[PDB]
Amino acid sequence: EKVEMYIKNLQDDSYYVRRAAAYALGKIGDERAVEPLIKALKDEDAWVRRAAADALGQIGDERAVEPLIKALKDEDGWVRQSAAVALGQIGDERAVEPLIKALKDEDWFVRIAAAFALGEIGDERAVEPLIKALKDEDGWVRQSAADALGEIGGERVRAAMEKLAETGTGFARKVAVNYLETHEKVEMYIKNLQDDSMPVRYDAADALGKIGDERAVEPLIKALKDEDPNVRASAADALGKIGDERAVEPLIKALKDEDGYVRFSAALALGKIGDERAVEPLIKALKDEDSRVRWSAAYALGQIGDERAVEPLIKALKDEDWQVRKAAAVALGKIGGERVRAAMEKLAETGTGFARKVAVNYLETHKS
Ligand code: NA
Repeated sequence: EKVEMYIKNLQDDSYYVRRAAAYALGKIGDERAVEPLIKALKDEDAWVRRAAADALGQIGDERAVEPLIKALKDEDGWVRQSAAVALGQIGDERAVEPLIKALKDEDWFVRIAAAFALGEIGDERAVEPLIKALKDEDGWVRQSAADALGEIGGERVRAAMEKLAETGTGFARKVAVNYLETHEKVEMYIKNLQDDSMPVRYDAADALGKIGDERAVEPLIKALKDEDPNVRASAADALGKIGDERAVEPLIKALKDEDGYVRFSAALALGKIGDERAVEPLIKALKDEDSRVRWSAAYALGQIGDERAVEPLIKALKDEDWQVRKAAAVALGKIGGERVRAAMEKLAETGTGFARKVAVNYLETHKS
């Protein structure tokens, strides 16, 4: 109930209250706030745009990727660096080519952020752009590319490190020679899913979801019954990114978890997969104790687009939580069947307040 005022305050006229909202959503915000924070990326105030990219990477939702890639072309350097780090935290391979361009940004601190991000994504296409970045005019940028090639650490880098230590000059030689003096991936994290340490398990589910290989589906389904609820919800989000329809039934069981964030993550993942078998469980999830879970129920029903949720969403237009109603109005707009039209004209004349307000709105938009 702290989140929603920050979400409303993101569109406030004053630039200072926008900053305080984006600032606090970077600390508190969850998946409910990326659609408003994606709009905040278009702000007038560079401080707002910066803190927004800061928050979208901290939330780690894959829908911020195409926005943050255009934020890489922002006029403020400190905004481009916040989008670089944010895309590094999301780990989406679509940022690799534009981050390779940011590896040659006019500002030194953006090149550092671009090198870091490509290191955290671990895509091998950055290996030679990072190798040539070892000759950058700025030593701190050279140092960041050395660390970025270390995080990737394929044999493509051992190849380039050997060629560099045999042939290179200056810092690039110092890096490669030390590389030799001190020294596939999806299979390591699957085994890490069964680790005794909780952060290792969590990191494993975080990693397998960004990688997106469907071999990690069955192991992540088993992680849905993990002892810790952070691993449970992480494997749920990972299964949603993977999109494999094998996790549909075990995710529906996750809709009945003790932890509300696990149910919240299970609902969003079932909307990503889009299987209609989620419609019935998600509909009864609109009546959940947790206002977040009620929100993820409506949003997922909007992603699926099944007309069986029309009237449950009309019901949801009178939720106590503000953005649960906001999500329900969005969901009826996505579905938009002939049933939705008939339901909202009844609501236009018989409704009250917010439900009436959005019923009139829907009829206004869908006219031509
Ligand atoms: Na900031």
